[PDB]
Amino acid sequence: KLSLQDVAELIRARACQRVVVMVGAGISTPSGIPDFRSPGSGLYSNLQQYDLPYPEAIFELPFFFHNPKPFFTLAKELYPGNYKPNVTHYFLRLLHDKGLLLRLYTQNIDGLERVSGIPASKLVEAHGTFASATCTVCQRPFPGEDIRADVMADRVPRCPVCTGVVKPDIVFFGEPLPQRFLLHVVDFPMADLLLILGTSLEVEPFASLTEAVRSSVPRLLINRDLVGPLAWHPRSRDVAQLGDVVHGVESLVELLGWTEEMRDLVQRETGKL
Ligand SMILES: Nc1ncnc2c1ncn2[C@@H]1O[C@H](COP(=O)(O)OP(=O)(O)OC[C@H]2O[C@H](O)[C@H](O)[C@@H]2O)[C@@H](O)[C@H]1O
Ligand SMILES: NC(=O)[C@H]1CCCc2c1[nH]c1ccc(Cl)cc21
Ligand SMILES: [Zn+2]
Repeated sequence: KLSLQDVAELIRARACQRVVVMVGAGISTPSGIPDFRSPGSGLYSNLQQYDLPYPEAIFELPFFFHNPKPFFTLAKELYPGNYKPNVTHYFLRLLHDKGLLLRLYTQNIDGLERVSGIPASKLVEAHGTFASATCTVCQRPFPGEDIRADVMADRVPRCPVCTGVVKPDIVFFGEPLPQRFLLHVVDFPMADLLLILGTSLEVEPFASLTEAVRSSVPRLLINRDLVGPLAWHPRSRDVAQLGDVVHGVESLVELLGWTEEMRDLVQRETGKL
């Protein structure tokens, strides 16, 4: 059984040099964005004011087509621009500056990976992005910034060509994943370390990606709980660092001897922000 120290030593040695990283909503709870499924604070448990047929409806296309207002009220609360990356996002950024990041796959739409300074070429926004938007009727694309003012002013954005409702290019639940996600079949066989942070690993095909790396590759989970294939299909090189994601990342960072360089980077990026 590998320890968190063994993993850090592998990384220090550059024995793991092509790190694939998978993240979900749990990496942004420290930034003030709720996840979905946490008791008490998760988005699922706080949607009564929207009077939905069931919680998941607010992120579903058929419901959106019936009544887009609940989605847009929520999106205004979640819209990028003032939330900041936290230590989790900066740790990933530091992996990238150290040339260790092969690819970062995120289920999040908050854009915080890009903000923390990871290049677009290193990211797969598997659930899309507010950076672009599409008419749901005529399919006309728009710059995501085109709908910002309406969303902030509590207006549903409308297509100036056909008047159809414009939606950010977010992947609503059970909608087709973006063409960029097709890189998973190139990246996962090349990974020599898989790091999984802040995701329940409930939602497919994303969760089965943990199984797509080589059996010899360590899979390090940094999360509140042991989840998904790491609970139900453990492999002998799995490591679990269970607890708050920021403390878990800081523990790894210290074992890496990167504490000072992180402190340095976070201070620098905060200033730029
Ligand atoms: N501060 C924290 N520290 C450690 N773990 C945390 C923290 N906060 C949350 N967690 C864990 O973080 C995990 C968050 O799990 P989920 O809420 O399902 O979010 P997702 O991103 O995996 O999947 C949501 C996909 O499902 C929807 O369809 C959308 O498409 C989403 O993209 C839980 O294990 C929490 O214990
Ligand atoms: N932090 C996040 O970006 C998370 C939590 C905020 C809402 C959200 C996230 N992921 C999503 C993926 C699809 C859709 Cl429709 C919504 C979300
Ligand atoms: Zn249109």
